[PDB]
Amino acid sequence: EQIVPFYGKHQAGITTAHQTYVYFAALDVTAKDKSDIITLFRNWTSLTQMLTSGKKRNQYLPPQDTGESADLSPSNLTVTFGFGPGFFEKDGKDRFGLKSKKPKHLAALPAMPNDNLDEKQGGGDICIQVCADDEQVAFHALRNLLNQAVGTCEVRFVNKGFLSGGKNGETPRNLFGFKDGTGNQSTKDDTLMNSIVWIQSGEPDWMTGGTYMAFRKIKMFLEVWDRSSLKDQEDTFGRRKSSGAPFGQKKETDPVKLNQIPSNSHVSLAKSTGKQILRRAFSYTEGLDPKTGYMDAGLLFISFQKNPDNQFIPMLKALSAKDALNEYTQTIGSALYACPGGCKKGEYIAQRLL
Amino acid sequence: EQIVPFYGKHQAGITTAHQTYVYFAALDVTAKDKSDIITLFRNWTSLTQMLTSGKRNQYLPPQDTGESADLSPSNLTVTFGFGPGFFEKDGKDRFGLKSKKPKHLAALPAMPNDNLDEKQGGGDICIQVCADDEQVAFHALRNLLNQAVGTCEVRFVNKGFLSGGKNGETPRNLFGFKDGTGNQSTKDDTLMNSIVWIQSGEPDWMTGGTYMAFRKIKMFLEVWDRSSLKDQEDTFGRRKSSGAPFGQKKETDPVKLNQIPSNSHVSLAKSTGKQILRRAFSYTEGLDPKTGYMDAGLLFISFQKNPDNQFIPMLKALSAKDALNEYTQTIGSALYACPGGCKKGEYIAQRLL
Ligand code: HEM
Ligand code: HEM
Repeated sequence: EQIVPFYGKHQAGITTAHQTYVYFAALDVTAKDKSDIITLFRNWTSLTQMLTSGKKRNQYLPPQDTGESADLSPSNLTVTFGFGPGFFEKDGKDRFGLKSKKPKHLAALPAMPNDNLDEKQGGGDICIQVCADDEQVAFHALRNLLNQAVGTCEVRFVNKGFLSGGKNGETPRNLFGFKDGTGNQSTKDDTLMNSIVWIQSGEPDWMTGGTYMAFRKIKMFLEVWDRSSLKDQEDTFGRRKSSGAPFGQKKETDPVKLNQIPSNSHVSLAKSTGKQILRRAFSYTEGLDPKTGYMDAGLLFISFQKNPDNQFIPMLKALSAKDALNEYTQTIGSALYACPGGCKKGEYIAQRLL
Repeated sequence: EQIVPFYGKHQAGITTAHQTYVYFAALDVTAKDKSDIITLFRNWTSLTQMLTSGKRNQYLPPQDTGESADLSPSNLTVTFGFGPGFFEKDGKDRFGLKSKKPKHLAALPAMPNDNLDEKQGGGDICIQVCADDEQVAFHALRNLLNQAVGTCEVRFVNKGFLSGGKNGETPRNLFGFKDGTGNQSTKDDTLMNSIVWIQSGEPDWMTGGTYMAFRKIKMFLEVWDRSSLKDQEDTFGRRKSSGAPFGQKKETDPVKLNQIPSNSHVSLAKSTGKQILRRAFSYTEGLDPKTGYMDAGLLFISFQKNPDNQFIPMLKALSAKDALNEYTQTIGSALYACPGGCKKGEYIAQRLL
């Protein structure tokens, strides 16, 4: 029962229970003909469906499967696809006749204070989010999906993350030791998810049942953070580190009292925007940082909103300019993708290409 | 019941059951006084014992970074070793330990198909953090590395994974082959004492210890995935799906050497007549600049009581004629001497006194 359904009204991996491991990849389409892209997505639909279920010769041919996931369980594997702005208009030229179908809010995220964006660390035409409760299962799924795109796409970047939840179900803690996700509404609340995440109208029909996905690769200066006092740490966020409770409250789930937390507190500024998003982030570590000599670690920030201009960008502007966490963080990758709606069993992903 | 004992006759993490995740780090000692190193090892012993088992001033930084608070120890083990530079660095013996150097501790010989990065191998101290949860393991490494600031400088930090079968099958590496069939059973004390554990002939601090070989081997996943199934099985000498040697039925059947290729990986290794305890992990590190492909490979880690007799012969054989050379390139190399176990009232490598 470790299988997450692939076909559905929405794509899996958004309101799906947060897995432990993620591989996050972005592709740039190198094919000139649109029919190559339809071929891509057709084989991706077939492969993803095989990978997300338990579906398991000519010795002179390559094996159709790389093989490292053979004895493993699906471990709640989900794969989520999205389109960046470059898929519809690249350098002003709309190369596949899709400019008339561009999502209404799909564009590069605005530059923000404290940005240190690496251009090849964000963007892309296609993004693939592979989530699973086992890293080998997840890398295996991404590896075999990327192999299908050779000749059609060029891999732009590949990110890799983790986020462990509590043994008794406690909110998972990020690399600063604070629980991450209390502020999210319940993914089992259909009304709120339809109000925060899922699109019903106002978009091209392929976005119905879809959403927007924001990606920010945020470096976390662990060495500076670990020298900061516990009180300094609790004051940057506005919650007690151990319990995850707001200031002046008892438990994690008590409501936030804004007049009880600092003005430049992370939670204060975000909740003060009046907007909500669905945060589904993962932590990352990447060895040492050259010239820095410290652990290169941080957060792969991923959130889903039906209107990023109303829900995400106001929060980004607020946090970018005034935020105690900026003292310990620097965003180095940025991207916004449009996720199509779900895939019915007889169709292929994003079948608006026809 | 997810706890691996830290105190013992040997260090944990060598013959201990292979966990899923590893963080592998190497440090260079920047401290000039040997007593700063003794302090470091004491606090490392104290912290490690708290970390590997289950375990107040808001104005001070937290003594624990906290991200593992709600997690199980998940068989966390931490294993320590010393590189050659700890005993003699640039001709200088910096801590009066040259008279205590292990007999077989030295940099590994340069090999054909080597492409070594100097800062991807070597080091004076190595720390191996293994656990069945990556967050648990990184947390253990993070807080151990925090205690070394001002005493050591971190040389490199590697990060790996290796998942075993849902029903206990041998874990498969990123080439899809079962990896570990050839190791003796780590529950055979007689075999482990003959392959891994040191009994005599070494300084007393190595009694119950071993040597640890580290080879960071890049795996050209893109070349391998385009190769025929015949190329893949012929490079190893075992069937990919079953893990069986050629002309044999099951994975654990003995290898028939006259039925696998001469330059086969299993042929060359088995032909040395030597054995080691292989405890490796797979790694992935994003894309490779200039290559544009997945940067992945194997963190080769193995334990031998005599690297000059057991490991170096196998390296020479494989370096020259291994069919795996077509899909792999070693980019990091290191050999560490791991001290023996730690009794409850002592600290790691207490021979420093
Ligand atoms: C390294 C980067 C970040 C870290 C470590 C971090 C951590 C946290 C923590 C500990 C909380 C409080 C617990 C919770 O509500 O889950 C929180 C809340 C929140 N964060 Fe972040 N966060 C980061 C980046 C961001 C970014 C980039 C955004 C938006 C652009 C964002 C939006 C929010 C929101 C909306 C909340 C909930 C506010 C509420 O309670 O109503 N976070 N974050
Ligand atoms: C990317 C690098 C490597 C890969 C993918 C790899 C993989 C494998 C595989 C699939 C086997 C057969 C199953 C088994 O016996 O466990 C094997 C056997 C073995 N390999 Fe490796 N290996 C690599 C590097 C090395 C290195 C660097 C050494 C030694 C310097 C080594 C020594 C051995 C030994 C001793 C055996 C068992 C021989 C026997 O069957 O008696 N391997 N390896």
